[PDB]
Amino acid sequence: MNNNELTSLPLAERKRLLELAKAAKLSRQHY
Repeated sequence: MNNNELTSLPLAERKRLLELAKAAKLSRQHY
């Protein structure tokens, strides 16, 4: 049996980049 195949992919991070953008109320390109 296999598991968390989606975590082995980069799409999970592409999703998070947007998530962090909504969270980051200042959306400053800089950190």
